[PDB]
Amino acid sequence: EILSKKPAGKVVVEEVVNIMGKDVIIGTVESGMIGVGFKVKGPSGIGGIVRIERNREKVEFAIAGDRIGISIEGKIGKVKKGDVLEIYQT
Ligand SMILES: [Cl-]
Ligand SMILES: [Cl-]
Repeated sequence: EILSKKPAGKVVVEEVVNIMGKDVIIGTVESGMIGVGFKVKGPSGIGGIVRIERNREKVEFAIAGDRIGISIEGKIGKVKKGDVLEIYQT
């Protein structure tokens, strides 16, 4: 469940791949910011950010303009290239 009203950040999806059951999203933070543990509001589900990578490095958070890879726990539904995902700190 998402307990906040406004997103901490938004991510535009560049590529989506499913690998051994987990959704990995490649994309760029469009605004605000995201951190490990934040929640992803998808089309039909809410996911948790479990890991973020930027330039092949593990990072705890990312901000607008960062291009990143994201691992999500939870089934969030069908995400496609071009989707903009809302990310909530709680
Ligand atoms: Cl592209
Ligand atoms: Cl921005």
